[PDB]
Amino acid sequence: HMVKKRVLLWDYTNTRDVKWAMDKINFKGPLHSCSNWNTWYPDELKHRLPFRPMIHGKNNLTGGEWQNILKTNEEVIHFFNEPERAGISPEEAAKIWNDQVLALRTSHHKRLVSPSCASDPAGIAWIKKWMNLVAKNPPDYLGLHWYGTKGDEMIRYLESMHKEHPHQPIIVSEWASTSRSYPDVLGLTVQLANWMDSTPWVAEYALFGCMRQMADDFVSPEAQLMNKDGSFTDLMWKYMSDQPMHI
Ligand SMILES: OC[C@H]1O[C@@H](O[C@@H]2[C@@H](O)[C@H](O[C@@H]3[C@@H](O)[C@H](O)O[C@H](CO)[C@H]3O)O[C@H](CO)[C@H]2O)[C@H](O)[C@@H](O)[C@@H]1O
Ligand SMILES: OC[C@H]1O[C@@H](O[C@@H]2[C@@H](O)[C@H](O)O[C@H](CO)[C@H]2O)[C@H](O)[C@@H](O)[C@@H]1O
Repeated sequence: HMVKKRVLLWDYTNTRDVKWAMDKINFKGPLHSCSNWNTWYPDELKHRLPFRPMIHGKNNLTGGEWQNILKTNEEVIHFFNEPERAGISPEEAAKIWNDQVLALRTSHHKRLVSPSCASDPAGIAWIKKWMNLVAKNPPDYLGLHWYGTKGDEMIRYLESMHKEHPHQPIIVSEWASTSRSYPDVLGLTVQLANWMDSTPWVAEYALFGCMRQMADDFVSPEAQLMNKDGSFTDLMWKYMSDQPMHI
């Protein structure tokens, strides 16, 4: 049976500039859901996959941003994106969770993803502290990011975080190879897709790079899932079409 755990990360620049690109997505392959780092829904999706709204940061707790979260028909909602790098302490995020976000479960019966921190000591320590602070009202999923060049190290990290936090499944809300060598990008992507596909405690995983411009200097141009014209790279085709993935 077709294993369907792959998330379509749909950056708002796609919605802003190249809506039409969504209609070129393959929906008959292992794509299973969609997120866009925002509270609001990408209309061009036309409900062809479940959407996970995100409470990205403190700017998304009030006004029309919070109204989008309160009114959504979608089942799963992400909390803060890399809060350890936006000056949000574990204690401050635990308070906002109890006072405001938890109601989305107790009252609106949504499932909640923990904040997704970076795979560095600062991030590992942040999520360790926050999960302890809200242990009496834990999240439904543990949200993880991972960027690097060695697939064996991402596997060891997921296995490591699953042992440290064994009470819920893991969502990899962002991951990618940062290698500038395309064979090493393709090799890691294929390895981790197939490994996570056959690992029950990984609910879903979200490959980064489906946008026209480079996000920053950190991510690899060889790992891009969209060309500058808005067409899809061969890596994107394989991601959304092939199960198992192959090089
Ligand atoms: O700051 C730029 C960029 O950083 C991203 O986080 C990275 C981590 O992905 C990276 O992870 C390392 C792995 O690549 C490596 O294989 O293993 C080590 C541990 O042995 C990991 O730490 O670590 C660096 C810190 O040196 C982080 O910068 C963020 O997710 C991203 O948002 C940001 O753009
Ligand atoms: O096989 C998993 C690992 O793949 C590595 O890339 C390989 C390259 O080093 C080599 O040159 O080519 C093969 C395919 O011909 C690649 O698979 C990645 O660099 C690793 O991160 C990954 O774990």
